[PDB]
Amino acid sequence: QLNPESADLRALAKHLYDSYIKSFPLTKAKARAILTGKTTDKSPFVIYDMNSLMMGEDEVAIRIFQGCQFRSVEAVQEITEYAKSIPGFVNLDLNDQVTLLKYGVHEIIYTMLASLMNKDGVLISEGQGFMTREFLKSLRKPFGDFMEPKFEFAVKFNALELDDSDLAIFIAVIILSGDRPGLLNVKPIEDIQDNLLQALELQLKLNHPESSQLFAKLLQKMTDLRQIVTEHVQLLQVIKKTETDMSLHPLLQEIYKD
Ligand SMILES: O=C(O)Cc1cc(I)c(Oc2cc(I)c(O)c(I)c2)c(I)c1
Repeated sequence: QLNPESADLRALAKHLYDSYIKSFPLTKAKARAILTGKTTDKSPFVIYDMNSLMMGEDEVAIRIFQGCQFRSVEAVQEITEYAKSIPGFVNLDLNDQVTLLKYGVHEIIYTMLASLMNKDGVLISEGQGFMTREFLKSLRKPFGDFMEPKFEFAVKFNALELDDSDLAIFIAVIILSGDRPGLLNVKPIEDIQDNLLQALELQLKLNHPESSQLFAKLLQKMTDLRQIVTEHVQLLQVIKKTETDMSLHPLLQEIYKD
């Protein structure tokens, strides 16, 4: 029924979507256009081997990773902006906020990375490039296996055929996780998330007539994520210990260590 309570939920869906569009330049809608040749906007350069990598650019493995950590950080900005737009979020203790975002960003990042991914590879540099999945593998060990798990996550996640409107609400649901280590006011965070979770369930029901237990099937991805993120850190521990010669951006090093 279209009661006042649902109306308010739909308002919450719309606010969140509008904020997401303002904070997130490359939306999934834009990405998929590019990826399907539907766009008439400039086609991206395709890094599929060493040659095309060098021509696109106008050690390798290390360069790519150091470029990704620069995006890894611009992303964390984007995210932070959006998180602040979530109703209730700023009216939380500033030390709960920093916590939710410390433990949350990476989940969001890999959620949204999936928007830029197909079977073949990933869009990069805000739509201007595309790096092939097989190429990111062919990177020398241990750098050959840091994305593979994200591509594995992405192909399953993308099967759900979530749109930007869905992902808006879902990303909020994650950020307001009521079980991050070192949370003072847990009751408020859970109270907002309850509200978001109602919003998301209703959004999904409306937007996905074909597919039941999607809401279910989505929340299960929250788990796949936390796993991916763990395994990513464990690799970063190995890399940091293998290649104690390169430099790891200090802001990531604050997040990763806890
Ligand atoms: O966690 C990790 O494995 C590291 C990582 C993080 C991001 I974020 C990536 O995705 C992008 C998206 C855009 I847009 C870019 O411009 C670039 I460079 C990388 C990739 I690949 C790898």
